[PDB]
Amino acid sequence: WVPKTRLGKLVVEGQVASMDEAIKSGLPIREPQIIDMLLPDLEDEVLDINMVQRMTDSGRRVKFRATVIVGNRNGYVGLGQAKDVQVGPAIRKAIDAAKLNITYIRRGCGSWECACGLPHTVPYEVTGKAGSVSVTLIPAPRGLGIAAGNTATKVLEKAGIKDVWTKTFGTTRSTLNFAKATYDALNQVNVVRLPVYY
RNA sequence: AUUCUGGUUGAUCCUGCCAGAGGUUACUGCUAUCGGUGUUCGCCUAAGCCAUGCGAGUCAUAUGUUCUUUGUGAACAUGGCGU
Ligand SMILES: [Zn+2]
Repeated sequence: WVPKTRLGKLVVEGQVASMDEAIKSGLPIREPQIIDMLLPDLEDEVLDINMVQRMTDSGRRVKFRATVIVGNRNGYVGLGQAKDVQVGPAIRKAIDAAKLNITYIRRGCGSWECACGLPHTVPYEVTGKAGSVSVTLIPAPRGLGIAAGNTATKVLEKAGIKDVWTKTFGTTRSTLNFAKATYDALNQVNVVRLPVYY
C-alpha cells in the first residue's frame, strides 16, 4: 500500500498511531488504508442492502446502496455508505467510506436514576435528525441495554454505547436515515457546551 | 428494553393510514398428567318461565295437656323473641 497524503506518510513513519492524534493533526483523512493500521480493531456491520435502480433508454440500471456502520465498541464510531454495480464492491466501498469518518464520542452516566459516572451510557440528552427521522439520546441506568431499534442497537453497539432510552419521530421506515440520524445524535453527544467546573 | 418491521415509487424523501408484532378480557377450534393458593363458573340472550326437595326457626327458669325411652326426653296449645 502506497500512502498518498501527509497523514498517510505520518502514519507510515509511525508518528501517528491512533486516530485521535490524526484528528489532532487536522489534515484530511482520505486514504481508506490508514485507519485500518491506526485502528486494526475496527468492526463494521452492513445495515441494509436496499437495491436501488435507475432508468435508461433500453432496460433499467441496477445498483446496490448497502450501508455499513463502523465502530470499535469503546468510544469511536463512524458512518459510511456506498453504491456500485455489485453487492461486493458496493459493501467494500461502504467499508472504505465508513472508516474514514470515524469520530470520538465521550461517554459517561448522566441518567437521573443512574449515578455511576463511569462511562456506560450517553453523557446527557442529545438529538440526531437525518431526514425526518429523529433520535434523542436520553441517558439510561447502568446494566440495562439500549432502548432503541435493531439497527439502532447495531449502530450504538458498534459505537460502544450500552444503555440508552430514545424515541423516534417522522417516517422511521428508511434505515439509511435511521443510521445517519443515530450518527448525528452521537456527533451532538460531544458538541454540546459543558460547564468548566464539571 | 422509553423498540421497530412490510405496504403508494422505474428508484428516493416523505405525509399518511392499512397491516405485522405484546397484553388483558369474553368466546371458542385443536388438544391434555398432577398438586398448591381463593376473594371465579346463567353477568354480557331471557330482571324469561319453573316441576321437585329445601333455605328460620326457637323458647320445659312464660302458661297450659296427654305419655314415657324418667331425661333440661318428646308431641300439642297460648304466648315472647326472631324471621
Ligand atoms: Zn452509571
